[PDB]
Amino acid sequence: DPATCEKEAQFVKQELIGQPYTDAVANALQSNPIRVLHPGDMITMEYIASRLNIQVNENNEIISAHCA
Amino acid sequence: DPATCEKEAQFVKQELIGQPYTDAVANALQSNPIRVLHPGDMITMEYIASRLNIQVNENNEIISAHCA
Repeated sequence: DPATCEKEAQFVKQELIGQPYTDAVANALQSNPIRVLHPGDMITMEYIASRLNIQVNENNEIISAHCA
Repeated sequence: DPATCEKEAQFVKQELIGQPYTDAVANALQSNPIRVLHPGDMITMEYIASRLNIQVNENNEIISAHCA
């Protein structure tokens, strides 16, 4: 669902910035599927409105989020 | 520049979904840099809060936008 995905990403971007990506925060996110983007990752772009992407830094801290 | 990046993305998501990506919409986006994402594009992921991304489909139609 693109709608619940967007709610999820908005929650992450507004509330969990700087926290480590743990199983706990992963479990709290209800939509599928989830993709964690790390710096350097080679990605083949294919747009999917239902996939939640969580960007973390090299210390596994959450820096951003969006659906795609 | 993340403030102006975000205002642009909000604008394209509100007014331009479903429309072709033209020189008109590009002239309309003062932000630097602008990244147009296409199906199949291979990318090295690096989160840049000031970069505006315009997601286009295979019909060169705008489907979304986000800063990263």
